[PDB]
This record gives sequence, C-alpha cells and structure tokens, in this order.
Amino acid sequence: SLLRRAEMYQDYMKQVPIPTNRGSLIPFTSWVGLSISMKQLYGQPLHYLTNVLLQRWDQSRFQRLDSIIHPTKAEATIWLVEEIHRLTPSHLHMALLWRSDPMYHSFIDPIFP
Ligand SMILES: [Cl-]
Repeated sequence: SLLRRAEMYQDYMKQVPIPTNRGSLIPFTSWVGLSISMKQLYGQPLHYLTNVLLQRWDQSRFQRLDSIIHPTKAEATIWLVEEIHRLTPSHLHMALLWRSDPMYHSFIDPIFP
C-alpha cells in the first residue's frame, strides 16, 4: 500500500527530466527558499530526499547564504543531488523511510503547488 505509493512515486520521479539550464542565477537566503524559487520558475517537483536534505542544510546553520555559496553553483548542486535521488533509490527503501517518518508527506511536493 505504502509500497505501491512509493513505487508509483519513484517510477514517476525517475523519468522527470532535469531541466537544461546553464545560465541561471537565483538569489536566495535559505536552501528551502532557493528550492521554492526553483520549483516555481522551472515548474518542477523536487524529490522527498532532496526536500529532507535541504531542510537539514538549513538546520545546520543555526550574512546572506548566497554570499557564501554563489546561487549558480547552489542551484546546480540541487539539480545534481536531485538527479541522484530521481535515478538511484529503490521504492522499497522509500517505503521503509516513509513508514518511519509520520511527517513524510510534508516533504513531498503537491501535485498542484
Ligand atoms: Cl530564498
């Protein structure tokens, strides 16, 4: 059941193309905020694992973030990690993660943002 949801989620996320954009600069002051600007400008979802990681990076800081990591590089890093999260995880692993995290749907993008 969770397993079917994981399988359908992952089968879908694995095929979503990474957008082709060299020549982008999105100023930002938190990782989660940069991710919201990316999801809105490109009209893309980011994966559960990427949303969780972005929130951890923001927690680890507790100066504008974009004066520390340039936006072009920051955005590229999110896309590269997102590609790992789309192409590599097994749905079984995702089902197991979701079974242990009652808040897990808060890190899944809505279908209609
Ligand atoms: Cl931001």
